[PDB]
Amino acid sequence: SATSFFDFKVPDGADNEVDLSQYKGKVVLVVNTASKCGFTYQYKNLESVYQAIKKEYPDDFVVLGFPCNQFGSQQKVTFPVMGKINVNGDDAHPLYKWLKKEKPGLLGLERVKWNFEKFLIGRDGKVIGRWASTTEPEKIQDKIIEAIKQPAP
Amino acid sequence: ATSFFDFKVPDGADNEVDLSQYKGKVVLVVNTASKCGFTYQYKNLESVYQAIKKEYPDDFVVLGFPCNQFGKVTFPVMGKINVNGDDAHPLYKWLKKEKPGLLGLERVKWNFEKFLIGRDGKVIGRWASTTEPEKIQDKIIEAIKQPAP
Repeated sequence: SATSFFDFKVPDGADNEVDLSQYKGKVVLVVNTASKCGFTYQYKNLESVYQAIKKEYPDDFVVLGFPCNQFGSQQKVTFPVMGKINVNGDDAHPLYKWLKKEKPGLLGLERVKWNFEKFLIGRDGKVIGRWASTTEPEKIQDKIIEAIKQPAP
Repeated sequence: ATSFFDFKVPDGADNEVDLSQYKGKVVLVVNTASKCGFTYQYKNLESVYQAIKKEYPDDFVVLGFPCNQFGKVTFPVMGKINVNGDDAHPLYKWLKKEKPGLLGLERVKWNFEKFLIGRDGKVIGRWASTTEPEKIQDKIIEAIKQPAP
């Protein structure tokens, strides 16, 4: 809908508002992280893909983690981790309402199923990829690097 | 003791399958849809299977049992069986009374109810069709770190 990812604003951890246009023209991987601890091997893998591509392409690529408490039933990272948000429901942060419409999940299902679904933002700000929690960040790596070799508009 | 691993079941070609061939492994049992057009649940399950499969290759088996009583993956799919009634396969008669449903109700209510078997062959968990496979990974990986009897 002619909107671009870099049109959005989000809260960082300190509940201060971050403007996503500060990342304009970069490749962004958006991931909803667990509010609760105990997912060390997925933080490790996302920290690992982020160190890798940081070496090859410094400043080309940012990972934004967004904590989410919505996936629980009744591990150090260096990429920016943001304020806590809802990814689902009518209360979902406007950013995630856009991400979900722009790139529906499997069979068109728009809801995020679990923690650690990933969206890939190209330099132009369109969603170029969505991967389930079961996909390993290392399989996005070649899609990231293709987004990086692409010029911004 | 009667263990999950004592049972035989029919495979797709209705050959005898002995569950003993999986003895000492962690097994998730899911009654699958008969008719076509339930693709969300198959791909979702396969997706959790390929995951655990890469973390712990060979520890974890998903077993799908088609069932017509209600209304492409890599894990084994078995012969068609009845899950409820007097006509239920012995394995589901067993699984049901071992791990009853929400308020003691033992029948399977819809497609894709999931039973988790520990390395000791006893049922450690039961989830209905409303629960996502991604929510089960915790209890599967916990059972995999557990040693067999």
